[PDB]
Amino acid sequence: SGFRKMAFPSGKVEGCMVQVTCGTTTLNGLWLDDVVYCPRHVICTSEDMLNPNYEDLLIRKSNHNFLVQAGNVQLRVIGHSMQNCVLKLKVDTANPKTPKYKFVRIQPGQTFSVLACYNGSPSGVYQCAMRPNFTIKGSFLNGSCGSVGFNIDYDCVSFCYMHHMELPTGVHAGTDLEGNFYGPFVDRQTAQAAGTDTTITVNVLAWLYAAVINGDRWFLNRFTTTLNDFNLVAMKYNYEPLTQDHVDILGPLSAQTGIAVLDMCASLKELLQNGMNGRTILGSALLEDEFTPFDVVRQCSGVTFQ
Amino acid sequence: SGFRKMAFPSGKVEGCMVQVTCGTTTLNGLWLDDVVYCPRHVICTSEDMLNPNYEDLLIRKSNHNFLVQAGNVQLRVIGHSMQNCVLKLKVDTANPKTPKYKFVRIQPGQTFSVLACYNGSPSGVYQCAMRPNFTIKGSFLNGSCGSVGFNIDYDCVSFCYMHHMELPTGVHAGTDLEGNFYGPFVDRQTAQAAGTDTTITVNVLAWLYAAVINGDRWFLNRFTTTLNDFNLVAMKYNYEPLTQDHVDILGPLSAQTGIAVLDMCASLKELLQNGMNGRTILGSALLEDEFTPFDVVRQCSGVTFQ
Ligand SMILES: *C(=N)[C@@H](NC(=O)[C@@H]1[C@@H]2[C@H](CN1C(=O)[C@@H](NC(=O)C(F)(F)F)C(C)(C)C)C2(C)C)c1cncc2cccc(F)c12
Ligand SMILES: *C(=N)[C@@H](NC(=O)[C@@H]1[C@@H]2[C@H](CN1C(=O)[C@@H](NC(=O)C(F)(F)F)C(C)(C)C)C2(C)C)c1cncc2cccc(F)c12
Repeated sequence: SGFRKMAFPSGKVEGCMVQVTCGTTTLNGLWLDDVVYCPRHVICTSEDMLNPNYEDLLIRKSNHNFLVQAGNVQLRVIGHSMQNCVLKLKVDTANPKTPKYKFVRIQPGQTFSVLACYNGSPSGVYQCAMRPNFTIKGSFLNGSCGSVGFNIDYDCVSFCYMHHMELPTGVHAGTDLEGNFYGPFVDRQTAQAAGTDTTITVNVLAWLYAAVINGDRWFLNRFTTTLNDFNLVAMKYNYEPLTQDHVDILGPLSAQTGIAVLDMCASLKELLQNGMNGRTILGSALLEDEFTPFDVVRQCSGVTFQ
Repeated sequence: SGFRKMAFPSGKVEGCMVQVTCGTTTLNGLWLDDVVYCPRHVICTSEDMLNPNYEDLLIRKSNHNFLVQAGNVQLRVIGHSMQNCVLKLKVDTANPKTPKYKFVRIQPGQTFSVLACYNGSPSGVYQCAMRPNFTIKGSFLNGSCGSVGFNIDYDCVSFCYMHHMELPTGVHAGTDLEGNFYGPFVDRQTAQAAGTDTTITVNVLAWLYAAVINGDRWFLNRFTTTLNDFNLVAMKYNYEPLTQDHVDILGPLSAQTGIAVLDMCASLKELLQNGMNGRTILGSALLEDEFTPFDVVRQCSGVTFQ
């Protein structure tokens, strides 16, 4: 038992991180087979970064303008192209550590692991959720651009995020690995800002089930509620609506604990209306919404990855 | 910016995990050079686990009683011995993925990364602290014994923990890699229980500095206090004493933020006496004590590891 913010083992991704330099800018790239993926804003100067025409900027670049460092070994760049907001740098060596992989795009409310990197060197791993407003609450400093987010399905790495920028509130924005931004953000210096967020209701319910599995039961009650009446309370507290599909997804956790989904909804309603009155749930005095039902089953049942 | 519970990249440790089977028991081992380390209780039967004499139990074992699985490859065991509460299984192949490593023992209040494993296969990575009562609040299921905790110093893995058991409150106990238990726990089924814990004061102060660095300032005040008068309040709230050495260790964070250590102590006193009044700090409604000053500097300044 116990319940932790748990990331996937990062080894398979560590073997893919490289350093990409163009001009005076250094950031991280992802080396898979003979291609290195990195944010296209690597080619921008400080004054380019204001209002850039990336097609113009890239046509003025040459293969030799891109220095790629794979540990302490040069990679020779033999081609370059732009795909949406990422650059694809063709190199003359296929990464011998290429894992099996997929490029997937995730949904708000889904989670993933982030391998924070600097100068092509991994520094730490942590778990994030894609917020409903398409930002992530990451931990990123200067030089972290090009770090990637991913999930692992058994032996296959599903890359879902590459880091591009920090918004003024300290949250983070980036793209999928096809270079398409999550949310209404652009790789150019505007006054862009996150905009309103909501709490991920189905995840809060999953985490309440995790708590019951780990012996926290004080918030339970004999009460129940209807889905419609629950959603009336959810909207009032900036929670997003609970669908019948969410209820179905919570089925296994409901069966394991013997607590019907709509009963756990009744418990959530009371927590929203009354607060916690000095008590905690799984070491938190807040309702936690960055664990999916899958994350809870993974950790309160025990699947590995090879 | 941002602040996350961040673990070290796990790749170097993933390459060392193997599966160890003896009789009907399967657990994890750590393969370094030509030795595999695992909990000695692997050799116990269910009824052995009650009150065992490990010297007797081990003399009745043979090399061939130990099956070691390195992925999908047999390792032949060519010797076995006991060192305190761990077994050392000599094998006929040195692990080609052995990183540079050290066996270190950590202090209560220090942090480390845990690579949770099952059947020799890594499943997730997360960050823990050694509690003052020598337990860790981990996330571990059946089969997780032999999973290890570690820190990374630059390119060198300092192994500090191997998992042995879950206590009745759901917290976890284990040994250093010399097989010496952290705390007053034994690898045999008694009624042993965690016993009283305290909050790690210097870590709470470090995390308050992290919050200031990330723009949370509402808890600051013009107030100050003396170390002696602070420690009077700390003891009343089950916080452990703050020493002059802790104050010195917080020096860099104090200089970076311009907030004197004893001023931040005054802020902590008020938070302990008044609570937070509906507000949060770095996404928490509790005072967090599992980040060390080093963890804060690492994440709010940005060191990598190669
Ligand atoms: C990546 N290493 C770095 N981010 C960028 O280089 C990124 C690119 C231009 C500036 N920028 C960026 O994040 C801006 N933010 C904005 O322009 C925004 F508010 F989002 F609109 C700041 C430098 C002011 C943070 C692009 C294309 C926008 C990066 C990544 N992660 C965290 C960082 C923290 C601090 C400084 C950085 F440069 C950071
Ligand atoms: C490791 N895979 C497993 N733990 C053990 O096998 C461990 C060894 C005997 C029983 N045991 C153990 O953790 C007991 N706990 C106790 O005896 C205690 F309360 F600590 F005194 C329980 C099986 C009742 C949990 C030894 C030498 C004590 C293990 C590891 N981590 C989590 C687990 C959760 C559930 C079941 C396990 F077997 C767990």
